[PDB]
Amino acid sequence: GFLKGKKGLIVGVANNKSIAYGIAQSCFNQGATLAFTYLNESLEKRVRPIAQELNSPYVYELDVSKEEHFKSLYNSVKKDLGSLDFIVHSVAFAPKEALEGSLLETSKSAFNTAMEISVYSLIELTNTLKPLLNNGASVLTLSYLGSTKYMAHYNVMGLAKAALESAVRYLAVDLGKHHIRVNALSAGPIRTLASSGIADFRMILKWNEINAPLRKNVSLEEVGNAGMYLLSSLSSGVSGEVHFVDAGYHVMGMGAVEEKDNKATLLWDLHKEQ
Amino acid sequence: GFLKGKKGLIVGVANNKSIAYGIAQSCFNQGATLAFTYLNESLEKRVRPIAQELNSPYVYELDVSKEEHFKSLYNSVKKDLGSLDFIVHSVAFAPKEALEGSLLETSKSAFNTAMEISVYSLIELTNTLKPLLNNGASVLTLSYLGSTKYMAHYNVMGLAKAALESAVRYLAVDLGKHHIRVNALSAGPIRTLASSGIADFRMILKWNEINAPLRKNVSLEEVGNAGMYLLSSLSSGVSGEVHFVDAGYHVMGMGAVEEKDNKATLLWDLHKEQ
Amino acid sequence: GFLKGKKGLIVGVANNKSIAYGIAQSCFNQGATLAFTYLNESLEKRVRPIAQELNSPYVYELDVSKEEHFKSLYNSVKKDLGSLDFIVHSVAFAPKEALEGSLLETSKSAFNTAMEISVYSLIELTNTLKPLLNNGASVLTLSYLGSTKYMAHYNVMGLAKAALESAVRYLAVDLGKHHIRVNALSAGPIRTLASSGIADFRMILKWNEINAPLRKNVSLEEVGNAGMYLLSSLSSGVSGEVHFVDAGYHVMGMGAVEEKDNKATLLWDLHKEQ
Amino acid sequence: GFLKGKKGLIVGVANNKSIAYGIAQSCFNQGATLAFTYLNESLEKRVRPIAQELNSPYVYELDVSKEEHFKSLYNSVKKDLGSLDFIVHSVAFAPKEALEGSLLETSKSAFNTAMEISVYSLIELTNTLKPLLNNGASVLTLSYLGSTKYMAHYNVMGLAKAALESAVRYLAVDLGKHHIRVNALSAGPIRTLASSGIADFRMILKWNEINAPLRKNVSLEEVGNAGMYLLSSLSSGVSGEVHFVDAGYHVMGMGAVEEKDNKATLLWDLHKEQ
Ligand SMILES: NC(=O)c1ccc[n+]([C@@H]2O[C@H](COP(=O)([O-])OP(=O)(O)OC[C@@H]3O[C@@H](n4cnc5c(N)ncnc54)[C@H](O)[C@@H]3O)[C@@H](O)[C@H]2O)c1
Ligand SMILES: NC(=O)c1ccc[n+]([C@@H]2O[C@H](COP(=O)([O-])OP(=O)(O)OC[C@H]3O[C@@H](n4cnc5c(N)ncnc54)[C@H](O)[C@@H]3O)[C@@H](O)[C@H]2O)c1
Ligand SMILES: NC(=O)c1ccc[n+]([C@@H]2O[C@H](COP(=O)([O-])OP(=O)(O)OC[C@H]3O[C@@H](n4cnc5c(N)ncnc54)[C@H](O)[C@@H]3O)[C@@H](O)[C@H]2O)c1
Ligand SMILES: NC(=O)c1ccc[n+]([C@@H]2O[C@H](COP(=O)([O-])OP(=O)(O)OC[C@H]3O[C@@H](n4cnc5c(N)ncnc54)[C@H](O)[C@@H]3O)[C@@H](O)[C@H]2O)c1
Ligand SMILES: Oc1cc(Cl)ccc1Oc1ccc(Cl)cc1
Ligand SMILES: Oc1cc(Cl)ccc1Oc1ccc(Cl)cc1
Ligand SMILES: Oc1cc(Cl)ccc1Oc1ccc(Cl)cc1
Ligand SMILES: Oc1cc(Cl)ccc1Oc1ccc(Cl)cc1
Repeated sequence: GFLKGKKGLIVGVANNKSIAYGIAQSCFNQGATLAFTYLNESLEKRVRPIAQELNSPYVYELDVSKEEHFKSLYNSVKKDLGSLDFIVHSVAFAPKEALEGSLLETSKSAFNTAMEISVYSLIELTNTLKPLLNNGASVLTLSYLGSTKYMAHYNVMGLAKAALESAVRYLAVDLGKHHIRVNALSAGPIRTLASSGIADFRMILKWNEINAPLRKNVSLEEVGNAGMYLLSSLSSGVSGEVHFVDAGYHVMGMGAVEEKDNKATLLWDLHKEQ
Repeated sequence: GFLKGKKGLIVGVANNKSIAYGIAQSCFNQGATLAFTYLNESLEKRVRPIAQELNSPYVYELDVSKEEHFKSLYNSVKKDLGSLDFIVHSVAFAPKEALEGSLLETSKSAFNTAMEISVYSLIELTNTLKPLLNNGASVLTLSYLGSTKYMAHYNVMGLAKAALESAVRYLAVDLGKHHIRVNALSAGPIRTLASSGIADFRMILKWNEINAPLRKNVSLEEVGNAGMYLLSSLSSGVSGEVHFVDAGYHVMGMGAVEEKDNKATLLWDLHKEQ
Repeated sequence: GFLKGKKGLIVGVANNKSIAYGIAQSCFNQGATLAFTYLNESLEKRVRPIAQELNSPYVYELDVSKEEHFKSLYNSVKKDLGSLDFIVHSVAFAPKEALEGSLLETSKSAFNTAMEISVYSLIELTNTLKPLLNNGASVLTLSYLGSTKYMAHYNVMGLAKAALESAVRYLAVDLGKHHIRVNALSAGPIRTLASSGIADFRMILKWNEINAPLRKNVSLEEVGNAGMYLLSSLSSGVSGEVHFVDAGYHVMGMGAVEEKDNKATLLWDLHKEQ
Repeated sequence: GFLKGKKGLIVGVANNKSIAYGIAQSCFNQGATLAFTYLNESLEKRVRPIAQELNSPYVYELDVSKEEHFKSLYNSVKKDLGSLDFIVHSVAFAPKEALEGSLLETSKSAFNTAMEISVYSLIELTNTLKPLLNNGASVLTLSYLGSTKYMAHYNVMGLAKAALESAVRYLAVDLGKHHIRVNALSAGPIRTLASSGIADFRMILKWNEINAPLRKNVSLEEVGNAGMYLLSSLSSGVSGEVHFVDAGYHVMGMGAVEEKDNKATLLWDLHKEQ
C-alpha cells in the first residue's frame, strides 16, 4: 500500500462513525501502522476495540486541554513507535449554545474553548511531536466550508475553522523546511457523534445532498480515502492546501436548478420539500 | 465632488437602467466631465438624451467587435477631451442559447463571442486609450459571482467573467507602473436590458433578495456609488480588486435561515415559496 | 458630506498615525460626529487632543479585556450620542514573541490573547452596542493579507485575522436583518505604533512598495478614505466584504518584474537590493 | 490498483516529460487501460512509443482546433474501448508573443487562440465523449496559479486558466447529475516542452524552488500521482476542485525568509541570488 511501513498518530476517534476512523480505516488498508488517542475513559471504550480492529495496540489518552497529556504522548509514541510519518488531527469543540443563535451572543468563554480545542490543539500537537516526525511526514486536520462562507449557525466554529486553515498555511511554512507537509481536508456535512449534536443538521445534510453537484452526501469512505491520500506520498507535492471532499458543494453560488429547465425550478422546491 | 475636474469615458449605457448609467449618474453628481459611447443607432436613441441629462455633448459610436471604431474613439476623445482620468467598461454579450441549458452545449462560435465582447474588449479599450490616460487614472469593469461560483445557467458568461477578473489583475500590474488603477465591480443581480433577457432571472433575483445578508436586492444607485468610489481618488490605494456590491450575498455558504430558529427553517421555504 | 449627521464610535486610536485616526479624519471631513475610546490613560494623552482636533468631546475608556468597560461604554454613548451610525474596530494585540519565530512556538496564553483582543472584541463591541445602532449602520474592522496568505512571522495574528474576516461574514448575516452592515478593510503594510513594534517591518514594507502594482506603499489617507467609504451610505450595498487597500499587492502571485523584460529581472533585485 | 479495469483517454502527451505522461504513467501503475491522442504526426513519433510502453495500442490523432477530429475520436474510442472512465485534458496553447510583454499588447487572434485551444477544447472534448462516459467517470484538466494571481508574463494564458477553472465548476454541475466528476490540477512550474518555450522560465522555476514551503520544485511523479488520485475512485467525493500540487507555493503571501531570522532575510537574497 501507499502507507506501507508508515507510522501515524490518529487523534479524534470517538466511534466507528468518526471522520478520524474513516481516515484511519483507509490508511490501514494501505499498510499504515497506527496509534490512537482518546479524550477520556468513556471514549476509550470505543477507541480500543476500533484500534484492535485496525491491528493497533497503541492507544493513548489525550485531552487537548491538558498540556501534561502532550508530555506523556510524546514519551508514549517515542517509546512504542519511535517516530511518526503522519498525524491526523480530527478534533473540535464548542459549547452547545455557541452553535445555535447568533455569533453575537457568543460568550468569551465559549469563544476561547472553541479556539483552544479546535485550533491551538493543532499547534501544540504538532510542536510537541515535531522531534518525532520523519522527513516527508504529513499533518492533516479537518475543516468545513463555514470557515470561508456562512453556514447555518456554525457561528464560532466558523471563526475557529478559518483560523485553523490559516494555521495550516503557517504550519506548512514552518515545517516545510523539514520536508514535512500540513493540509486541511474540508469535508462536506456527515453524520457523526459531533454532528448529531448539532441543531437541524438533518436539514444542512439534506441541503447539501440536493444542491451538491454530485447530488449526494459524501461517504465516510470518501472522506477517509481523501485523507489517506493527503497523508501518503501520493501527495508529497501538496501542502498548505484546503482540500474539498464535499461532493463538489463548495462550487455552488446558489441553489441548484440545473436538471429542470422548463422555467428552471430550485431542486430544493422539487425534492426535500414541496 | 470627488471627481471634480476628472474626465471619464462611459462604455455600456443602453438605457436609464444600465449599470453604466448608475455609475455615470453617481460620477456626475461628483463633478465628473463625462463622455459616452453606444453600440448602434438604436441604442444611441437612449444614450444621447442620457448624455445631455448628464451635461455631456460627447457621444461616440463604439461596437467593440469593430476595431476601426477604437481608432475613431481614440481620435474623438483626444480631440474633445484631450485626456481621460477614468474608464468604465460595462459591456458583455453571449448568444441567448448559451445562457440556457448547460455549458456542455455551448458552440465554439458562442464561446468566442462571449470571450471577445465580454473580455478582450477591455484589453483593446484600455490599450487603445492608454496614451490618453492621465496618472491616477482608474479603469473599472463589471463582473458577477458566476465567475468563481456556479450560478444557474450562467454557463459561458461564467468563464468570461472569470477571465475578465484575471484580466483585471494582469492589467493592474501592466498599468500600475504608470500609476493607473484597474478594478472590477462584482454587482449583485439587478434588472437591466441584458438581465431582462435572461431566463428565470426573476428567480435568481428573488433568491438573492431572500438569502442575501441585507435581505434585499441592490439598487442601481448603490452599484453606481460603489463604481464612482472605485473610479475616484477615494480609492487611490485600491487596484486589482473585485469589489462586491451584492447586499453581501457572496458570503452565503448556503440558503439563509438565521431569522427563524425554532427548528431553523430556510427563509426561502417561508418567503417567495410556500 | 457623506457622513453628515451620522454618528460613529472610533475604537483603536493610539496616535495621529493610527489607522483608526486616518479613518476618523476622513469620516470627519465628511461631516460625521465622532466619539473615541482609549485603552488607558497613557493613550488618552494622545486620544483627547486628537478628538478635540476632530471637534469631539466624547472620549471614553475602553480596554476590550475588561467587560465592565463595555457596560460603561454603552451607557456613555447612549447618554452623549443616543445612537450610532457606524463603528470602527481598529484593535489587535499579541505578545511580541508570538510575532517572531514560528507559529509552532506560540504558547496557549499568547494564542488566547491574540484571539480575544483581536477577534472576540469585535463580537462583544458589536453585541454591546447593537441596541444603539440605527438602521443602515456600518461596522468596520481591519485585517491583513496574513489571514489567507503566509506573511513573514505574522504567525498567530494571521490566525486571528482569518477568524476576524470569518466573524465579519457571520456578523453581517446576524446584523444584516436589521439593515446593518459589517465589513473588513484589509490595509497594506503601513507605519503605525503597532507596526513599528514588529520585526523587520521596514522589509515587509519595502517588499510591498516594490512588488505592489502601484509601486508604492498605501498612505494613511488612502486607508482612511477606503474606511470612510465602507462606513458611509456610498457602500450601502456592500457587506461581509474584505476590502483591499494595499496598492493592489494582493494580486501578486510572485515578485514583480514587469518593467524590465530584457531577460526579465525581479524588481527586487534591481531596487532596494543590488 | 485504484484504476484496475478503468478506461481513460489521455489528451496532451508530447514526450516523456509531458504532465499528461506523468499522469498516464501513474494511472498505468494503477491498472488503468489507456488510450492516447497526438496533435500531429511529429508528436505521434513520441506518443506511440510512449503508448506502447504503457501497454497501449490505442493512439488517435486529435488537434482540438479541428472539430472533425472529435467525430473520429468518438467513433475510435467507442469502437476500441466502448466506454471511458476518465479523461485527461492536458492541453494549452498561445502564440509565443502573447506570453511575453504585457497583456495590453495581446492581439484579438492570440486571445481567441489561447481561449479556444486551452479552454473551449475541454468543453468540446467532454461534450463529444459524454455518451461514452460511465458513471463515476472523472474529468481532469491542468491549471496554474496564474489564473487567480499574477505570474510573470503569463498574460493571456492567465485569463484562459481562470476561464478553465470556472469551466471546471460549471462542467462539474452539468455532469455531476450523471455522477461524473470534473476537477483541475494546478501544478507548480515544471520543465516540459511547453515550459521550455517560455521566457525566463528557469527564473520562475528557481523562484518557486526557494519560496515554496517544501523548498523544491514538484516532480513529474508528484503531479502524476495527484492526477491519478483525482481520476480514481479514491476521490469520488471530490469535484469542481482546483487541486494544488506546487510544493505548497500557493500559500505564500510574499517571498520566504523563515529559515533565517537574525534580521530575517529573504531566502532569495541568500540563495540563487547574491
Ligand atoms: N509546465 C508547467 O510548469 C505547467 C504548470 C501548470 C500547468 N501546466 C499545464 O499543463 C498542460 C500541458 O502540460 P505540459 O506543460 O506538459 O505541456 P506539454 O508540452 O508537455 O504538452 C501539452 C501540449 O498540448 C498539446 N497541444 C497544443 N495545441 C494542441 C492542439 N491544438 N490540439 C491538441 N493538442 C495540442 C501539445 O501537443 C502538447 O502536448 C497545459 O494545460 C499547461 O498549461 C504546465
Ligand atoms: N461531521 C461533519 O459533517 C464534519 C464536517 C466538517 C468538519 N468536521 C470536522 O471533523 C472533526 C470531527 O470529526 P467528526 O465529525 O467525526 O466528529 P467526532 O465526534 O467523531 O470527532 C470529534 C472528536 O473530537 C474529540 N474531542 C472533543 N474535545 C476534545 C478534547 N478536549 N480533547 C481531545 N479530543 C476532543 C472528541 O473526543 C471526538 O473524538 C472536527 O474537527 C470537525 O469540525 C466534521
Ligand atoms: N444586471 C446584473 O444583475 C449584472 C450583474 C453582474 C454583472 N453585470 C454586468 O454588467 C454589465 C452590463 O450591465 P447591465 O446589466 O446594465 O446590462 P445592459 O444591457 O444595461 O448593458 C450592457 C451593454 O453592453 C453593450 N454591448 C453589447 N455588445 C456590445 C458590443 N459588441 N459593442 C459595444 N457594446 C456592446 C450593450 O449595448 C449594453 O449597452 C455586463 O458586463 C454584465 O456582465 C450585470
Ligand atoms: N499597521 C499596518 O501596516 C496594518 C496593516 C494591516 C492591518 N492593520 C490593523 O490595523 C489595526 C490597528 O491599526 P494600526 O496598525 O494603526 O495600529 P495602532 O497601533 O494605531 O492601533 C492599535 C490599537 O489597538 C489598541 N488596543 C490594544 N489592546 C487593546 C485592548 N486590550 N483594549 C482596547 N484597545 C486595545 C491600542 O490601544 C491601539 O489604539 C489592527 O487591527 C491591525 O491589525 C495594520
Ligand atoms: O465542524 C463541523 C461541521 C459540520 Cl457540517 C458538522 C460537524 C462538525 O464538527 C463539530 C465538532 C464539535 C462541535 Cl462542538 C461542533 C461541530
Ligand atoms: O453578467 C450578468 C449577470 C447577471 Cl446576474 C445579470 C445580467 C448580466 O449581464 C449579461 C450581459 C450580456 C448577456 Cl448576453 C448576458 C448577461
Ligand atoms: O495586523 C498588522 C499587519 C501589519 Cl502588516 C502591521 C501591523 C499590524 O497590526 C498589529 C497590531 C498588534 C500587534 Cl501585537 C501586531 C500587529
Ligand atoms: O500553463 C503553464 C504554466 C507554466 Cl508555469 C509553465 C507552462 C505552462 O503551459 C503552457 C502551454 C502552452 C503555452 Cl503557449 C504556454 C504555456
